[PDB]
Formats: sequence, structure tokens, C-alpha cells
Amino acid sequence: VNSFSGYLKLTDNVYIKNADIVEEAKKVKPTVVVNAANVYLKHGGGVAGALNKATNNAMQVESDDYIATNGPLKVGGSCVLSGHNLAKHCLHVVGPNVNKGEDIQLLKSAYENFNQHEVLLAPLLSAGIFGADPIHSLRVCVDTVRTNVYLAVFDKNLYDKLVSSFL
Repeated sequence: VNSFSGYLKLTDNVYIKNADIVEEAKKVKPTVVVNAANVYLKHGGGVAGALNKATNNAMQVESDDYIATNGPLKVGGSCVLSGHNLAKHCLHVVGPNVNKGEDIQLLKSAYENFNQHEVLLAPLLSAGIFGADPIHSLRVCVDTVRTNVYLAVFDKNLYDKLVSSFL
């Protein structure tokens, strides 16, 4: 049993809800929240900008020190950092950004990072300002992630479309 409430069950392991991932993290304090990161961990906008704002910029401070030490992530890669006031840990995952011309096949590699964590609160990778089709992102998620993933979809319209169209 876990703390996640109000989710629709899509599969054995994948759950979805219309929710603001920031407000959901603040309520649940999950072990892992996933950030929709870029390779530079520059948390300017989208999910990353919202998560970072909710930490009062402490996520960005920690991320800048990580990059200074380790250099940029790979597209499809991840790192584990603090979850600050939102979660125990934040898994920063880099999905391909279609608005930069990155290979959408890298979306499966991105979701494979989730399999290193038994339970996660996450957004749909490469959705929103990363430019991918969220219906495709949900299909890759279901077909790739084997651990228990609770997906937060900010937009009610999109949430209803993802559910209605789910095979």
C-alpha cells in the first residue's frame, strides 16, 4: 500500500492523474519525484522550472554544483539529486527535446531510468515544451517502465484525451 490518491490504474504498474506535480509532490513527499530535465540541468521552464521554483531555487543551486563537477548529462540519461522540500530524491531524466531535433527513439532509453526505482511520481517525458506527442510518451512509458509509476498530467484536457485514447 502507498500514499498516492485519486489515480486511474492503466496497467499492473502504471497509474495516471490530472494533477500539478508540484502540488502532488508537496502532499505525498514521495521517495522519488522525476524532473523533466535538460542535459545542463537548467531548470528554466516547464515541469523543471515549476519544481525548481517550489524549492526556492535550491534545486538549481545543487544542480549547478553537479554540472560543475560532472559535466552535462546525456540525452536519455539521468542523475539522482536531492528532492529538497518535495521528495526524498529527485531523479532528473533527460527526454529528447523535439524542438532541438533529438531522436525520439531516445525516449525509451529515458524511461528505462525509472526501472532503477521501485516507486516514482513522474511527468510524461518529452511532453509539454519538449515537443513530443504525449500519447506516444504514455505508450513508451507503459511499454518500458516495469516499476510502479504515478503519472501527473497538468492539463485536464490532455489527461482526458490520454485516458480516452489508451489501448
